[PDB]
Amino acid sequence: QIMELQLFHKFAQNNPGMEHLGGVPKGGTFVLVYVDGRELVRNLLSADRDPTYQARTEVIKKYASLPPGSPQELATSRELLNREDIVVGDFCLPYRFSSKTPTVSYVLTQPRPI
Amino acid sequence: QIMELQLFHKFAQNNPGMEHLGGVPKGGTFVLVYVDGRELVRNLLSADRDPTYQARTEVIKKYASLPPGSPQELATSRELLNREDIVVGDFCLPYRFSSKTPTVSYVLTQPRPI
Repeated sequence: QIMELQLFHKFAQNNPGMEHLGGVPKGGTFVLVYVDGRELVRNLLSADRDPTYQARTEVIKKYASLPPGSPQELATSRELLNREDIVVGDFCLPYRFSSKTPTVSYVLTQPRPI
Repeated sequence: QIMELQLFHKFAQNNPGMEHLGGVPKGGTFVLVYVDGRELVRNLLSADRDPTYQARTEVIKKYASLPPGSPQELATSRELLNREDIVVGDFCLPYRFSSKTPTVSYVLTQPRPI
């Protein structure tokens, strides 16, 4: 059960109601969604190697400043040669998980026709 | 003797005259020069990993085309994960540093009386 429930995007079939609002409510859960493959990642990252695409940060930084961060995080984030996976999206869901008090399923049968 | 004579760049002490022209004269000798190590290679290849460096290929391809190559060769060259040595320099010499064959020196038989 664990191999399939908590790993596939066919996890919504057990927990329907996922939506994209760009964040998380106070007390909800935040779901990241990714893919795999080296050739696929190399194809998806193609736009971030263009000189005309990269020039954008210098156009922005004339007027507005960006949040700072530790140098090691920024150093790790710039090595694009050996990468196996990439984040594609995120979804919102408005409730936390119990995580205790084990579950016992209760089964009912449907009535017989006449 | 060849453990020392034919390995170190102090091979010039027996064959002086090495020079860098970026090529080889017709009938000369082409000498490659390399350096060993894991840490050296990881440090030296640091520029070929950054995308601002990698953009040069795409931008220059607007106007001129590069020589052809088979896809697997370029796929293998791109890995750079486990490499122990790297070529650093090149030199020329004006003669053959021959090997791999004996000589023949065709001659004729002598006039013995009959």
